[PDB]
Amino acid sequence: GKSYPTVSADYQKAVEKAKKKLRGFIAEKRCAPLMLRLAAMSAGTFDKGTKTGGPFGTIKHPAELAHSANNGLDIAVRLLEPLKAEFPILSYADFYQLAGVVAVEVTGGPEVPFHPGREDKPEPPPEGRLPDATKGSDHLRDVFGKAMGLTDQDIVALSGGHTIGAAHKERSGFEGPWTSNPLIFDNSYFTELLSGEKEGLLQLPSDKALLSDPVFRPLVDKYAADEDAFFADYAEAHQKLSELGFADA
Amino acid sequence: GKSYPTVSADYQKAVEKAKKKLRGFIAEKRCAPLMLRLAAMSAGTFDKGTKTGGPFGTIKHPAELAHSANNGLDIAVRLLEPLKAEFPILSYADFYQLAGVVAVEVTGGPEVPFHPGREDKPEPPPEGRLPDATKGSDHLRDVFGKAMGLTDQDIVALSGGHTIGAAHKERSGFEGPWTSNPLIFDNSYFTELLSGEKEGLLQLPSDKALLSDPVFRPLVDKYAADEDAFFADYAEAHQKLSELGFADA
Ligand code: HEM
Ligand code: HEM
Ligand SMILES: [K+]
Ligand SMILES: [K+]
Repeated sequence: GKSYPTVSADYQKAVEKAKKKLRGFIAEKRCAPLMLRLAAMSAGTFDKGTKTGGPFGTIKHPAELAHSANNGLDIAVRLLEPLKAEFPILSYADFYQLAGVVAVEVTGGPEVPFHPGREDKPEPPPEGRLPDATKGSDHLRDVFGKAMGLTDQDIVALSGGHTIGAAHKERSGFEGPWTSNPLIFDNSYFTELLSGEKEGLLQLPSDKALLSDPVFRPLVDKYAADEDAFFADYAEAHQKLSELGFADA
Repeated sequence: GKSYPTVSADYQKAVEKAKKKLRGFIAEKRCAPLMLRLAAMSAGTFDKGTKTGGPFGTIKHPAELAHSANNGLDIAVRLLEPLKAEFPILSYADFYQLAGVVAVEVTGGPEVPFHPGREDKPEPPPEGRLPDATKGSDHLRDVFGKAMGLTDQDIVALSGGHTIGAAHKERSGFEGPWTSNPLIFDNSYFTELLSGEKEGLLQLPSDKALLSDPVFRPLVDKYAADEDAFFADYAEAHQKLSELGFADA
């Protein structure tokens, strides 16, 4: 149900050049997880009923923010600002979603389709829309399903975004990587989740909730057994997330 | 542009009986200003663009709240709770707006028309929608005009709600009554505003802003000279406020 806007050839050229620059920058700076989180969090403020929030450039340097546990988003936007300045024609909204797409790609993840044309709108979303790491399956459905409009499949696949990166005690309070290879986009998140707690590795209560739900659990099993299937569902879910409220939502 | 819902005869009977009970209670308890503020603040959270917030029972005992400077709303709902319990058929939304209407009437104000049928909806509005007493004319238009959808005339007339009551240093931080007769609904708010500061009396920066605006100021002058005209415009504005998002907004 999407109808993507037309952008100029010059806009399209800037998207391609920015995509390359983002690859090199993100790879060199080792900041893929931070960038994926920035993109996903920006997009995740969308509420379908009111059609407010979503990936529309509302988070930017200097952030903003406020918003806690969390923290780190401020660093991400500052890191990207010099690069963004090289592409004044691009909206911040597009730039940050493209960074998220690139973050998945340069860590070896699937190639998430990207369509340009998001407009930067004046007011940021209200707070309290982000998921709470201490809560469970009902809460996940409230946030990703009732508010964002994503499916149960999307919830499990997107949770696999935790396959890269780590929590920090000075940010959320949780601490450490979900995986033994936290710069490699793979299905290890699901394998580690299944095998229970392991020293050095993190599981949020929100991750564990996937294990006890009769719909989520079989997907966790599927993804743990089949990385190709995880990649396919992940790319579909990330694309939908990145396009919430855009070109029809 | 209103189409009021049908309510049962029993509902209508409860409205009439509650209205009488509210008169006696509010008069005896000397809480008209607190009740007017409760009604007006509840209604004032409405945002026309998203059709969220408004007078829909979202503030209630035990409050809730949070929301500061402010404070006092908690007292108001607790005060009304035993009376509300005598009218289980009425929505809290209707009950609180009726209390606001009665508050104006028992202090000698105009008779604001009341239509029943507001439904109590699950989620409270987001915060930050209430007006800031330290700000000026542009801010008032942002809040009452852009968000609520009220006119410049409505803004000045409704500001006259300050003709009853007082600020408290432990609540907002401001202190004292706007008028020498703070339980009498009259046009004294405008007279005191015009005459400048007087010992014992309060003026918020938001009140003073009415004086410097080329649209607001002539209305302040008009209301100060003609209480009948103030009453007419006030009743119109209070009715609109009390019905935001209801029966079409
Ligand atoms: C399902 C609900 C989710 C919850 C409760 C949640 C919560 C969290 C928390 C608490 C952190 C730690 C932040 C810190 O301390 O630095 C974090 C980090 C992260 N999140 Fe999630 N998140 C969720 C969904 C997602 C989604 C859908 C994605 C992307 C598809 C994502 C991507 C990431 C990444 C990559 C990190 C690592 C950040 C870094 O390494 O600095 N998360 N998340
Ligand atoms: C125009 C923007 C407005 C601002 C900035 C504002 C601000 C305030 C503040 C700071 C207080 C003092 C609270 C305390 O310390 O106890 C107050 C009280 C009050 N407000 Fe307003 N208000 C506004 C509009 C209105 C409207 C539209 C109404 C009703 C029609 C209203 C009715 C009242 C009443 C009756 C009180 C006295 C409360 C008491 O005596 O406890 N106000 N307001
Ligand atoms: K990994
Ligand atoms: K008065």
